[PDB]
Amino acid sequence: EKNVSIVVAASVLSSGIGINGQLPWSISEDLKFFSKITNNKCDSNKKNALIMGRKTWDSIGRRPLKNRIIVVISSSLPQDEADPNVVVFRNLEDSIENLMNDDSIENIFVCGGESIYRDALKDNFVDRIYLTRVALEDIEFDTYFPEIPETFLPVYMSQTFCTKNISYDFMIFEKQEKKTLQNCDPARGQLKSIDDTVDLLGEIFGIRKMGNRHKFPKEEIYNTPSIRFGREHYEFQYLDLLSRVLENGAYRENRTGISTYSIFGQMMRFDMRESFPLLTTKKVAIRSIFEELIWFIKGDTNGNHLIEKKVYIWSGNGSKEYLERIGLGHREENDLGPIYGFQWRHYNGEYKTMHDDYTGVGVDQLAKLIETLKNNPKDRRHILTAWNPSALSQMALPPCHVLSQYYVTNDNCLSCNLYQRSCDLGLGSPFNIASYAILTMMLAQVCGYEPGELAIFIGDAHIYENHLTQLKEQLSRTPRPFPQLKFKRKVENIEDFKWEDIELIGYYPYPTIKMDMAV
Amino acid sequence: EKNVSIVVAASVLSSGIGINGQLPWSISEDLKFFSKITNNKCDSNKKNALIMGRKTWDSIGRRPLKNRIIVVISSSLPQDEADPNVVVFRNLEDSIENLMNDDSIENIFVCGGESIYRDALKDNFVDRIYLTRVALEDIEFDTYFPEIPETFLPVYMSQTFCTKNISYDFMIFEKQEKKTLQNCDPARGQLKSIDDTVDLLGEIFGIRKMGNRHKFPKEEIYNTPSIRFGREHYEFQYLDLLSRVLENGAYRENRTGISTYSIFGQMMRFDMRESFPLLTTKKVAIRSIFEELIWFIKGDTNGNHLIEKKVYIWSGNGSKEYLERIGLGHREENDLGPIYGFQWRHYNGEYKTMHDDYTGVGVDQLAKLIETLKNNPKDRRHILTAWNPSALSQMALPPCHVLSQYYVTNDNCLSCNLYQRSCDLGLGSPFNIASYAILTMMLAQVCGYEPGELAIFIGDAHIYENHLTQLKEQLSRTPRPFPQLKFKRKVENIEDFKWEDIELIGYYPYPTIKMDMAV
Ligand SMILES: NC(=O)C1=CN([C@@H]2O[C@H](COP(=O)(O)OP(=O)(O)OC[C@H]3O[C@@H](n4cnc5c(N)ncnc54)[C@H](OP(=O)(O)O)[C@@H]3O)[C@@H](O)[C@H]2O)C=CC1
Ligand SMILES: NC(=O)C1=CN([C@@H]2O[C@H](COP(=O)(O)OP(=O)(O)OC[C@H]3O[C@@H](n4cnc5c(N)ncnc54)[C@H](OP(=O)(O)O)[C@@H]3O)[C@@H](O)[C@H]2O)C=CC1
Ligand SMILES: C#CCN(Cc1ccc2[nH]c(N)nc(=O)c2c1)c1ccc(C(=O)N[C@H](CCC(=O)O)C(=O)O)cc1
Ligand SMILES: C#CCN(Cc1ccc2[nH]c(N)nc(=O)c2c1)c1ccc(C(=O)N[C@H](CCC(=O)O)C(=O)O)cc1
Ligand SMILES: Nc1nc(=O)c2nc(CNc3ccc(C(=O)N[C@@H](CCC(=O)O)C(=O)O)cc3)cnc2[nH]1
Ligand SMILES: Nc1nc(=O)c2nc(CNc3ccc(C(=O)N[C@@H](CCC(=O)O)C(=O)O)cc3)cnc2[nH]1
Ligand SMILES: O=c1ccn([C@H]2C[C@H](O)[C@@H](COP(=O)(O)O)O2)c(=O)[nH]1
Ligand SMILES: O=c1ccn([C@H]2C[C@H](O)[C@@H](COP(=O)(O)O)O2)c(=O)[nH]1
Repeated sequence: EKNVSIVVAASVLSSGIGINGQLPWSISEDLKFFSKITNNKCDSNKKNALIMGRKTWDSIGRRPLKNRIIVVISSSLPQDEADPNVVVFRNLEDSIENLMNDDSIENIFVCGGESIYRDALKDNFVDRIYLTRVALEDIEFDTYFPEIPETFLPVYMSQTFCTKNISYDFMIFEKQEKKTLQNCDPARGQLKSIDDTVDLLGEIFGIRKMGNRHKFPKEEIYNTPSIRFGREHYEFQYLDLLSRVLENGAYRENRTGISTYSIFGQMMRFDMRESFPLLTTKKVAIRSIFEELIWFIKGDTNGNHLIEKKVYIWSGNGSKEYLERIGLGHREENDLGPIYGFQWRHYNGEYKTMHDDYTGVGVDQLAKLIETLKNNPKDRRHILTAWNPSALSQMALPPCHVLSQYYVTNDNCLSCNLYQRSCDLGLGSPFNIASYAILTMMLAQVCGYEPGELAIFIGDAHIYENHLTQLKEQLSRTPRPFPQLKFKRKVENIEDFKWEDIELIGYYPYPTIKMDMAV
Repeated sequence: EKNVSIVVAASVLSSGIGINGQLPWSISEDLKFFSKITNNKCDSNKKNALIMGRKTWDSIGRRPLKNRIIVVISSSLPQDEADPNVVVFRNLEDSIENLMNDDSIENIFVCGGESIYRDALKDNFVDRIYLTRVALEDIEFDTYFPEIPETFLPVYMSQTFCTKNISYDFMIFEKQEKKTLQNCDPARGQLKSIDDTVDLLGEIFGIRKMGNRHKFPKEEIYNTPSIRFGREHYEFQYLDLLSRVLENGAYRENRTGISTYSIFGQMMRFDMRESFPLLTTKKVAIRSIFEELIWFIKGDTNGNHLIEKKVYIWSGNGSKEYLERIGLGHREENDLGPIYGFQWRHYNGEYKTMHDDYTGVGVDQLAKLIETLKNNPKDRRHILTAWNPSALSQMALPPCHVLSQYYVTNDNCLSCNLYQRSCDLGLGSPFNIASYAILTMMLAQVCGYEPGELAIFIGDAHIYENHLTQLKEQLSRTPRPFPQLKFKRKVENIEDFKWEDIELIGYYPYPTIKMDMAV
């Protein structure tokens, strides 16, 4: 045999790869990738062959690629016996015989030309596809990468990387077809002895064997199942937690009338250095998120201000009937109480109403946090809490994102840890992830650092039963690279941030998915 | 070919397997295991053969095992043509030819007899060893399982299970010898395309690719490296976190004079249904742990009481010079301040000295916790906190185990979640794990539930540089099954627990490892 892989970089939405004989963007890392991958070979005494259309050959500047051999497909171009590292062929099929000999040629790469790509696929000449997904879709394109035939399936999807604020992925598709079902769990299949034993041990003991209490998700509820050992994109941190409760979540009632399926004690990780964790498998209402955040930062608890800026997430838990219902009927229409923010800027403060001027009262954690963060970074007490046993009863809703800790890496990056007691994976989480990601970025700009990593530890991770068809729909969408989020100016004080100060570069999510909140 | 596996159950320390022709214990699950494993076959038309010494044959009661074929090795016993499911052989070697034919015989199992075991190993007839480790070592034994030859290596170690309070494991050794180094990471080796790509991608980007910031532990610092895909025992949750910081921990200074190597945002899981998470790779001072816990429960803050019961963990952070040093020189010799416990039983209480009678002051979280736990189990607010922004300055030490949440499973089990801001993996963690495990058990007995699961989320997980050789020593020890911890009586009130009320059944740890605390 002999392998044939495609290497291409196309826009995330329309698979745009070229414009007037040029790449529609310039990302050196991707060129470096192309170089690394197409040079990568086992036999020092062999070379790899890169097949390309004549037009691409013109794009390269008709000059050979080091250590490799360029194979140009063209009807006109002369079979120049001159350069040995370059050879011409009249049709794609003929060139492919690199297999049929030139044992000097270890591997084959179809390097480009919408035409050459399309033909390679049509004649089923390719085994693999190395696809760099570039996140910029509103620019001119005149060349495209054909749709990947169904005989191909994704086996790996890298995390998102940034270059000049352009987001991008790296994922490889393999043309697998053989073999039946297969187990989605990547731990199995390593050696039958283990698999068999654990299975047997699982029959003897039942729910007694903890493993049986944490069953790996079934294919039908596992996002992009084919990527079994390469679920690198951090959106799988969420998608999997989703299918993980969908698999083990215990059906249970709660204070609202809508029951949920839940599991206890979970975690998700998110990089923030190369991208912003704004879920792509569903359009997320980032503005509302933001406006809720500064609201907290300000120490505001007047739910009208959010409504005024057309942000209604706190309407439900803020209505007259809800307050009445929870023994706060004395409270004004939207005075949510000593909730987040009040506890952030006025911890332990004696709350009256959302109208009083609490300036000076309580403990300003946010202030101290920022101060400690920049004056004693290696400090191990960079903590922010909203769980006040004394204030709970006055809150419209007990703090869900209970406590967060901050860490300053040796290389001056700011990471964040958040412990959430209760998490609505359907509505909450998406917001929650973005929110604390932003807060970290703000804290970072203000303290002179850059975003590091975001880790969230969940207590009661649940899915409201009325979100089942919706989240199933969402789990059917393959993740796209995360976008980038940047501040347009350096604020002096953390509370000066405004919506206009934010830039969401390259966000191309799937259509929004409607889901109803449980009051 | 044809496989030959040993199936045996021996005591954890001396490999005791028999006493006066009887098993020195009775665990039905293990017999059920033996049955499952020795019956487990691919070809419906074949049977498995179980080889055993005559004495064991007498132990079985000289009656065949269903669906299988018993092969008795004996010099005297008649070659009875009678029972077809039982056949006799004069020597071990001869019997092994089950391979050499009887294609009706799919697999071979060496089922016992210290003598038969010893010979099977000595003549290198066995491929695998299924070893059930039983945790009871102070009983008479007259038969033993020989030491496993070095050609054998452990590839799997189950979680710990209980039966009549006896703890036990299930681990399988495979006689692997071939192949060089091999990567410890179980994610690699699944398919070169992925591995290669990630490696290359890792060269292009550096610390930029998050993965490179979370490098998998190197073999030399990985506990029992051979178990690559079977690290089921939950003590690996700790051992690995250990080697994980040892691999990526950033060297950094802190308030004490001893620097540490740390990583941010980690987690560990522990089952509590079938065993008690008391590390075995090092003898752990469980009594001190306990005495510190009720101390907290009581709401006590007088560090003398611990010293009085010969518990000195809080001496350091309690001395006159330490208090002076942290601006609490006005405080009495061991009045630690509104620390854990005071915040547990008197949250937000106005602290004076360890002598005042705080009865009635503050918020009794522990009390409410217990009440909420039993009156509204599915409740999602079962929280306990020690992080009081207002009290911090009066504490000898800021709360390390910051906040914990509790969950009551549908099957009435009580699980626990703990967020720890700072964790000394060398000294703290071991204590920390046991401590919160016990607290959960107590809360459970008192609320009418049984222990579920314990999950710990770490913020600054670090290793003090002066614990390096010690933890290296510890990482060289292969885990033994966790013990069992039971209460000898049902207390009426949670604070009535006494050391005498506890039973640590089957704890056989490795020798204690001395490590010094950083003040
Ligand atoms: N984003 C990415 O990863 C990549 C992007 N690109 C972009 O794509 C564009 C170039 O591709 P595209 O316009 O399709 O041109 P291609 O590079 O495929 O080249 C087309 C030429 O190849 C020869 N050819 C193609 N098919 C045949 C055939 N069946 N028989 C004989 N000769 C054949 C012809 O040359 P002749 O006329 O001389 O006979 C044809 O004009 C550029 O904009 C380039 O930047 C290119 C590679 C990768
Ligand atoms: N914990 C566990 O997993 C297990 C525990 N056990 C325990 O071990 C004890 C039994 O084992 P142990 O005392 O060694 O006895 P074994 O079961 O090995 O049986 C010994 C007998 O096997 C025959 N035999 C052994 N070697 C040879 C040989 N080289 N050539 C010919 N015949 C041979 C002899 O019988 P003959 O005299 O008739 O010639 C010998 O007396 C019991 O207490 C039993 O409960 C047993 C299996 C498993
Ligand atoms: C987390 C958090 C903060 N919060 C506050 C908040 C208050 C009470 C709660 N109650 C329950 N049961 N679950 C929650 O997630 C929840 C969240 C949120 C509340 C609603 C939505 C929501 O419906 N979001 C959009 C719809 C509105 C929009 O488009 O802006 C969505 O459907 O995704 C998001 C966040
Ligand atoms: C966690 C926690 C509570 N604590 C309180 C406490 C207070 C200050 C701290 N300071 C630092 N830097 N690290 C700590 O782990 C730490 C822990 C502990 C303190 C010491 C030991 C300790 O030395 N344990 C034994 C020795 C004593 C014994 O045998 O009883 C050991 O060496 O394992 C354990 C727990
Ligand atoms: N993922 C991907 N990215 C690409 O840029 C790419 N480019 C083409 C075609 N042509 C281009 C043109 C020039 C170079 C080039 O100069 N490559 C050199 C230098 C790379 C570097 O180190 O920057 C090489 O060594 O391959 C690469 C691709 C086809 N498939 C691709 N596929
Ligand atoms: N791990 C292990 N446990 C054992 O008990 C064991 N026992 C022997 C030898 N003999 C004994 C004697 C009787 C039975 C027995 O009756 N087995 C039946 C019933 C098992 C059940 O369902 O309880 C079988 O089906 O194998 C098992 C082992 C050898 N290796 C072992 N190895
Ligand atoms: O940042 C947030 C704000 C609150 N909620 C949701 C989680 C729960 O669905 C609900 C609180 O439920 P109870 O704890 O009151 O039962 O609020 C979130 O998920 N994240
Ligand atoms: O239950 C406990 C008691 C405290 N410590 C340790 C962790 C840190 O090593 C030290 C506090 O360090 P700083 O946060 O003060 O830097 O106390 C624990 O690990 N666990």
